[PDB]
Amino acid sequence: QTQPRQNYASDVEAGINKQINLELYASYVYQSMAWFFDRDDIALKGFHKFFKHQSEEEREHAEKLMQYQNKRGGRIVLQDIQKPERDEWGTGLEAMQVALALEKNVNQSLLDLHKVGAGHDDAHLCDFLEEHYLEEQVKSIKELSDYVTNLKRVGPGLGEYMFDKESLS
Amino acid sequence: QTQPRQNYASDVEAGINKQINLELYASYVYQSMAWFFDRDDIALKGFHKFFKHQSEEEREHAEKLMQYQNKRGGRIVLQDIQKPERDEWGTGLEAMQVALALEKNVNQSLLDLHKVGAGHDDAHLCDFLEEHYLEEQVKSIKELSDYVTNLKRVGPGLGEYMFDKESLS
Amino acid sequence: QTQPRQNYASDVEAGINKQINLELYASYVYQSMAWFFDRDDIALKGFHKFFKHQSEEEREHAEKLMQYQNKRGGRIVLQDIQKPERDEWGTGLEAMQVALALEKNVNQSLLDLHKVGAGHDDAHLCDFLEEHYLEEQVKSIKELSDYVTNLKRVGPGLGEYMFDKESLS
Amino acid sequence: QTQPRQNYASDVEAGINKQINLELYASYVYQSMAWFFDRDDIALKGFHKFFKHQSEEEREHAEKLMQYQNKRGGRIVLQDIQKPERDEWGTGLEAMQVALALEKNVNQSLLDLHKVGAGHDDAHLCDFLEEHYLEEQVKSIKELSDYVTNLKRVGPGLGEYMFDKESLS
Ligand SMILES: [Cl-]
Ligand SMILES: [Cl-]
Ligand SMILES: [Cl-]
Ligand SMILES: [Cl-]
Ligand SMILES: [Zn+2]
Ligand SMILES: [Zn+2]
Ligand SMILES: [Zn+2]
Ligand SMILES: [Zn+2]
Ligand SMILES: [Zn+2]
Ligand SMILES: [Zn+2]
Ligand SMILES: [Zn+2]
Ligand SMILES: [Zn+2]
Ligand SMILES: [Zn+2]
Ligand SMILES: [Zn+2]
Ligand SMILES: [Zn+2]
Ligand SMILES: [Zn+2]
Ligand SMILES: [Zn+2]
Ligand SMILES: [Zn+2]
Ligand SMILES: [Zn+2]
Ligand SMILES: [Zn+2]
Ligand SMILES: [Zn+2]
Ligand SMILES: [Zn+2]
Ligand SMILES: [Zn+2]
Ligand SMILES: [Zn+2]
Ligand SMILES: [Zn+2]
Ligand SMILES: [Zn+2]
Ligand SMILES: [Zn+2]
Ligand SMILES: [Zn+2]
Ligand SMILES: [Zn+2]
Ligand SMILES: [Zn+2]
Ligand SMILES: [Zn+2]
Ligand SMILES: [Zn+2]
Ligand SMILES: [Zn+2]
Ligand SMILES: [Zn+2]
Ligand SMILES: [Zn+2]
Ligand SMILES: [Zn+2]
Ligand SMILES: [Zn+2]
Ligand SMILES: [Zn+2]
Ligand SMILES: [Zn+2]
Ligand SMILES: [Zn+2]
Ligand SMILES: [Zn+2]
Ligand SMILES: [Zn+2]
Ligand SMILES: [Zn+2]
Ligand SMILES: [Zn+2]
Ligand SMILES: [Zn+2]
Ligand SMILES: [Zn+2]
Ligand SMILES: [Zn+2]
Ligand SMILES: [Zn+2]
Ligand SMILES: [Zn+2]
Repeated sequence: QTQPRQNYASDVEAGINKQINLELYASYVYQSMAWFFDRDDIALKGFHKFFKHQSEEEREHAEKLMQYQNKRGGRIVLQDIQKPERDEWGTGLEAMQVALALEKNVNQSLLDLHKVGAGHDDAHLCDFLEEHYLEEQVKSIKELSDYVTNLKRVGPGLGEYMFDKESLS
Repeated sequence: QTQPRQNYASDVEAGINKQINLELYASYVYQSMAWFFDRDDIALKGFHKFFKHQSEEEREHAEKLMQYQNKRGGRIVLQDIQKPERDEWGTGLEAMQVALALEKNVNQSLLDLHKVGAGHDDAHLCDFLEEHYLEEQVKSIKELSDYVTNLKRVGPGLGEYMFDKESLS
Repeated sequence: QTQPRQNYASDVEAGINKQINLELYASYVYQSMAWFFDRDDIALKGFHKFFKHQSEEEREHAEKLMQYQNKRGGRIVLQDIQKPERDEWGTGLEAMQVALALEKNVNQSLLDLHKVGAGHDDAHLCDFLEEHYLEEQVKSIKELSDYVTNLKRVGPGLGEYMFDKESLS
Repeated sequence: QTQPRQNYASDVEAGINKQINLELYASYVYQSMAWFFDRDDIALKGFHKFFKHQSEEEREHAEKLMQYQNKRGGRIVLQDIQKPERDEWGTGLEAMQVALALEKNVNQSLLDLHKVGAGHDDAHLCDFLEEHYLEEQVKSIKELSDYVTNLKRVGPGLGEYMFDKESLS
């Protein structure tokens, strides 16, 4: 076994590699959304900047899992990053709804990983997810939920424009 | 009688205890409203912050009456703080209308207390209410009246959103 | 279900509402104690300030649970805040003994909630209690235990006076 | 009548002159107490400084009434300042008890004056007493009550010494 390895189950190591790919995928989805909102026929800079930031964060989430894998003595095994489901993401409301669904899918993956680790008494994995992932996910889901509500409140047209200016700067 | 007591009628002492409970109740109503506007399906941060501030102020009003009771040699007798009438508070307009009605009820209580004290020539009580309560109430009622008018002016939807951004930050 | 809700059991949501009321109750007990020590015939300013601070903290604990409920997509349901058991709290020693017993009761409630969440694999709830509540409770219980010991050490009269000056400023 | 005089009853003018003498008397009592605590066989510097400050305040109270009399167009008529009842004032506790009784006597005089003015609709007198005298009296009475309680708590000897050091610096 590798020099560091201790109390690190093979299925947790595999779950870390799975989560790495999922975070990279989420980064790619948000990158697609960011540049969609930079199109001349969409042209919402606040949405552009919001999803650019979300993409950067997801890449950070992936890198922190790469670091984690090596710290525990696991081995990083990368997979293809699939292209997103769509090339175009609709209105600001529709993109926020996609983001919310994506974040709940990532959250379920993280909770599943936590449960695998708990079955193996992997308290270090537990701590890592609690300190860096689970509350970050809940905060992201609540933020996006709030945005969906307000994009419904303001409506299309001038409403979407003002939300981009006032809620997303 | 207690060491400080002088020119302090029993019914004024009782009225101070009644007002303490009413201020604590008002604090609790505003706390309920504040966190209602933090719900993911309501999501108006300016309303949230406004009612959070109003709740904190009411708690201050109650504590200042607790201090007053002891300064005069009365004795604080606390009662239960009843839960608010509702769990959910409707639109921004509807919540402001509830707040306005609440503040006029608190004002009537304070004016009633002033009248009790005046009948007993309790100039210190008079001063305390004039310096700390009566103009504060009138200012609160005028502010909320102005907000009700403007929430009617702007209308639902984008209007409520913009009022939250521009009048309540 | 609400937009955010994920891995959030109904009995955890209910337990959060129960804890909200308990924290508000504790706040009210400490507020009663604070103003008791401001009475002219008690007149211990350090005890007054200590319990004032404890009351403010408990209100913070309650608000953080209100925020938590909304972040998870639960719904806040407020109950009456019962008046404390007593109007008068005895010596400094006796009040500290009441506070210690109260904090151990709040701690047991929090540990019970942790156990409910653990049965539902609610790692986010676990994290929230570990980060914000459980060590805060242990620290509070140890502090109050230390104060009880020292109030017994110094004795009544000048001892209580000096403890108020030197341990509570 | 004098150039300023308006809505100023003769019995209010006389009551102002009476209050002037009472404030000067209180100043003299506190001056006697201050220098008693500077005696080599008493030697409590905190009590000395406390009563020195109280004497200075009372002189300020008298001067503000002298100014008031002239502002309303009344005429100041000074009377003898009687020597205090005692040359020696006993323990710290006993002096604080004398001070408390004195302040309640001054308060009753002020409340009597307020009542005279109210019968004459003298709102300016009312305001003057509310702004400068009545709450100042209540605060003084509460402070002295608190000190009496604590001087009983600490007891004679080392207790009195420590109260002088810790409560009166
Ligand atoms: Cl675990
Ligand atoms: Cl009046
Ligand atoms: Cl757990
Ligand atoms: Cl009047
Ligand atoms: Zn396994
Ligand atoms: Zn850009
Ligand atoms: Zn962010
Ligand atoms: Zn993050
Ligand atoms: Zn992520
Ligand atoms: Zn492919
Ligand atoms: Zn994410
Ligand atoms: Zn753990
Ligand atoms: Zn865990
Ligand atoms: Zn870390
Ligand atoms: Zn703008
Ligand atoms: Zn009456
Ligand atoms: Zn807030
Ligand atoms: Zn305000
Ligand atoms: Zn106020
Ligand atoms: Zn109020
Ligand atoms: Zn009830
Ligand atoms: Zn109010
Ligand atoms: Zn008045
Ligand atoms: Zn009045
Ligand atoms: Zn005041
Ligand atoms: Zn704007
Ligand atoms: Zn359960
Ligand atoms: Zn205080
Ligand atoms: Zn503390
Ligand atoms: Zn705390
Ligand atoms: Zn607490
Ligand atoms: Zn009850
Ligand atoms: Zn506590
Ligand atoms: Zn945990
Ligand atoms: Zn746990
Ligand atoms: Zn943890
Ligand atoms: Zn936190
Ligand atoms: Zn000391
Ligand atoms: Zn008259
Ligand atoms: Zn001196
Ligand atoms: Zn002073
Ligand atoms: Zn003064
Ligand atoms: Zn005076
Ligand atoms: Zn004489
Ligand atoms: Zn005085
Ligand atoms: Zn007046
Ligand atoms: Zn008056
Ligand atoms: Zn003035
Ligand atoms: Zn010392």
